[PDB]
Amino acid sequence: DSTSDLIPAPPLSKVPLQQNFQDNQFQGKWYVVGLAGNAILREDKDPQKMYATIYELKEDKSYNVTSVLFRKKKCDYWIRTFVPGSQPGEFTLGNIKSYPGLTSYLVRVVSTNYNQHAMVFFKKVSQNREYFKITLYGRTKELTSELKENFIRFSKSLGLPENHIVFPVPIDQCIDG
Ligand SMILES: O=C(NCCCN(CCCCN(CCCNC(=O)c1cccc(=O)n1O)C(=O)c1cccc(=O)n1O)C(=O)c1cccc(=O)n1O)c1cccc(=O)n1O
Ligand SMILES: [Cl-]
Ligand SMILES: [Sm+3]
Repeated sequence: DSTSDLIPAPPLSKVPLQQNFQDNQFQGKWYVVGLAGNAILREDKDPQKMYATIYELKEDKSYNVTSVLFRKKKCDYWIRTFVPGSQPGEFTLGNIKSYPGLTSYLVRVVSTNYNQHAMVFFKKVSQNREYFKITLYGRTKELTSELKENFIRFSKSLGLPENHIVFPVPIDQCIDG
């Protein structure tokens, strides 16, 4: 039982796809340097900590995707599969049936230069609620003001105000491995 009110997901036509996406070059570790979405809310109290996400390309060209978070004084590891979707750089979540309430989960790589930064769009329908976010990934924990301004501009183009954009605080626990 619940009530919630969400900013509507944008149409996919507003979400670019990285041209000539290179699945091998996207592999390895990325830090989550920025997050924006309709369930992201900037909170001065308990600021969001940076986490890292590792993409490994499998034989069948799916990704094993592992996020590492520091929570309650320990490293917490979330492992899932991204299955290639309708075009290069687009994916859906593998094994959707295994996640209660989940009916769709879409990933689109918007832009990346592979060796410094990426922006990736996610849309999920869970218990019939449509959540979306944009993740700004960096190969390092810092990115330029330019890249952050680009991220903010892109987020706003998808109907997100500034208070639904956060920049997780760099940490050293867990994510330096
Ligand atoms: O709105 C979104 N995110 C902002 C709020 C995140 N959050 C607060 C943080 C929670 C902490 N965890 C989750 C870590 C564990 N994860 C999961 O066992 C998981 C299983 C199945 C689907 C799924 O999505 N998750 O996360 C992250 O920090 C984390 C890290 C890396 C990737 C990732 O996805 N998450 O969440 C939520 O509780 C939340 C609310 C609504 C939808 C949703 O998916 N999540 O995770 C969102 C929109 C569209 C796709 C999507 O995956 N997300 O998370
Ligand atoms: Cl992630
Ligand atoms: Sm999630």
